[PDB]
Amino acid sequence: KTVRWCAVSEHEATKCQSFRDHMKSVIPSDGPSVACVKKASYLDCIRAIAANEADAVTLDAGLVYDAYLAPNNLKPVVAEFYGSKEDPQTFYYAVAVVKKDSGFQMNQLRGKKSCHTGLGRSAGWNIPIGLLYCDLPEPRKPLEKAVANFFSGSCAPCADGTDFPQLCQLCPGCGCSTLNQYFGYSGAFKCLKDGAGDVAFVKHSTIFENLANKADRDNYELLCLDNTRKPVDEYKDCHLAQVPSETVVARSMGGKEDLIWELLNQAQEHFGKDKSKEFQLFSSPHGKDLLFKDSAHGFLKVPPRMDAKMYLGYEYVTAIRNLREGTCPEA
Ligand SMILES: [Fe+3]
Repeated sequence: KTVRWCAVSEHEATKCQSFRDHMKSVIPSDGPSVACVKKASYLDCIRAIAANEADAVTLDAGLVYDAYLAPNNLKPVVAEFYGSKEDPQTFYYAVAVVKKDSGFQMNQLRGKKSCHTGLGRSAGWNIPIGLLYCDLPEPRKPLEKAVANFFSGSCAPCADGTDFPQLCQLCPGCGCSTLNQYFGYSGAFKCLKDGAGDVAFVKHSTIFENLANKADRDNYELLCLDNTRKPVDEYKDCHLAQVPSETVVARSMGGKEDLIWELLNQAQEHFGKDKSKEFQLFSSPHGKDLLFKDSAHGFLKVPPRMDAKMYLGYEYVTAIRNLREGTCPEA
């Protein structure tokens, strides 16, 4: 009863190893176990699982779309939840963080340098670019090029740096792993902090995860859709959108989902939020959001009938779909 977890590169690899070793000490020998398979990007993890080389990997809802597509055909099986065990949230808010006093508003993002969690991810890409692409007087709608031209240099992890070097200007190569310091929610944040980009498309918990003190966080703001700015504390009324939970995907058939649930259930039971000091499934000295998001507080089993589209919902799938085809209101 072994679940082959897909770690994306070194840090994740290291956490996966500790995840395997610590589970071995709390799970009876006849229980689920963790086998660590290391890959270079989430995409490879998707391909590996589809090829029956790995069994599970956690993906942002946006990337759940990709995993679904044939010949992958993966499905969401266990979702992460946030907030607290006492008030679980299977969603989060996409926010546009900026430094206080940088002056620009949402409508003045053109020519700025942007930091994205990753190409095709909910908060760092789908939401912001979605609300942006069609308003573009410019019909360079094959997205990447249009975005590369809209902003004056960015970091969009997993974007093809060869065709669009503009998209990797802030993080040369657009590394698609935590080895790239500007990867993910917190990487995109560092990109802003360091002053490499003017804005960071991340989530409502991101700043709180990186800045322990209100005084420092006070030097940042959120860009609201009505072209005004709000304090990072007020994301409820200043966020770009509410997006679905990141989730663990598996093969639609022979995915070992049940075994996956067990592993993760028992895992949260022993090393969930604030359970143990010897191991934390939701944090690591090796980095942020390795394997699972630090903001997650546990997991929820996805209903058996749910395929990726039912999970993402009609509007999001349609949006992602139009996004990738540049389908815009009118034509
Ligand atoms: Fe996300």
